[PDB]
Amino acid sequence: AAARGSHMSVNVIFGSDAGATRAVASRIAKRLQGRAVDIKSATTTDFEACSLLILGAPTYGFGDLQTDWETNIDKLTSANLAGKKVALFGTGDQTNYPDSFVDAMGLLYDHVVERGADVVGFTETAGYDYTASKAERDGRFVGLALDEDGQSSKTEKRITEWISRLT
Amino acid sequence: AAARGSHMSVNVIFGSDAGATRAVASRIAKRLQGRAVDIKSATTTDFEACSLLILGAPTYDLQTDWETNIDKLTSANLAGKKVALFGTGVDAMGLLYDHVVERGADVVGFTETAGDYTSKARDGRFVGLALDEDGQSSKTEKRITEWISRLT
Ligand SMILES: Cc1cc2nc3c(=O)[nH]c(=O)nc-3n(C[C@H](O)[C@H](O)[C@H](O)COP(=O)(O)O)c2cc1C
Ligand SMILES: Cc1cc2nc3c(=O)[nH]c(=O)nc-3n(C[C@H](O)[C@H](O)[C@H](O)COP(=O)(O)O)c2cc1C
Repeated sequence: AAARGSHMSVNVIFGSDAGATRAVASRIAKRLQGRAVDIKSATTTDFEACSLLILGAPTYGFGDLQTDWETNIDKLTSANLAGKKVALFGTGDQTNYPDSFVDAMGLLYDHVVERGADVVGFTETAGYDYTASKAERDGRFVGLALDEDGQSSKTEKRITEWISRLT
Repeated sequence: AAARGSHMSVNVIFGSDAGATRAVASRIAKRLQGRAVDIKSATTTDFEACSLLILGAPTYDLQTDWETNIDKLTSANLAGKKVALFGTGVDAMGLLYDHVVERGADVVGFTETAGDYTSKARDGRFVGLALDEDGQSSKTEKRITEWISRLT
């Protein structure tokens, strides 16, 4: 008999190569009493069997999704998300990639919207120095944008204010 | 935020006409820290989002609610999943047993035939917890305790 993993019906599905997005996912999962699930081992049940789904991904390659998200994208595109509450967060580097800042979060946004999800947790782009971002929609990010490389001093406040808006 | 419903990853999906299987499924769920879900309102998520799935059914043949909603079973991925069965009463437990082994499930929780009948539920033993709330009601608490010990 294995535990469900958390008390609340919140699944935080993440990808990570160097551990930065993985640690942020655990921080989000703790405050929402949810499960942190790596997209490498995630199933479509992890996408479907939750009242609040949160997807997080860093941007790698050439403005692409993290490789595990790219490979396992079928688990998302085959998941029933119509009318389901979904939030997103992205890790990025606006100093070294100002023209592809947290683009992976924008790519996740197009996927969940394609599956009919109701996305919440839009944030503002005010305190960011970047030229282009696929996560930007009319002066707003489609989710929580974090920069653990050149702006990690603001991550705690950004997560704190973002979390309280998802409940 | 919505609670998942239980601490342990155990889903007890049952059918009931007169409330006997419903009280048993609720008791089994409380002992195993699981959720009890009626097949009438169960979803495919209820069948797949658990490490231990438990199916209960009365015999009337398979209870009509299970038959009408049997697609929730046949359309769920149970390959390699731990599934146990209980039956109130012959037994529709065997008809449900044939459904889950088709889906590639790993059935656990077999019981012995100790303690009067002439039963589709194999190889000299029961495919699950056989219960009789019409004459052996007081013993049910014991057979559940032994059944839970075999699952934990
Ligand atoms: C090869 C490479 C390409 C990157 N491309 C981008 C990019 O296009 N946009 C961005 O915002 N960050 C980009 N980054 C920064 C990472 O997304 C950032 O460091 C992130 O926090 C890494 O998360 P992880 O440690 O969980 O893998 C890139 C990093 C590397 C190494
Ligand atoms: C019309 C009818 C037929 C039944 N047929 C069987 C049967 O074939 N085998 C059996 O073990 N019990 C049989 N029973 C007993 C019920 O399965 C038993 O009372 C059960 O606990 C009822 O569950 P429920 O109250 O949740 O509907 C039958 C009961 C009725 C009323």
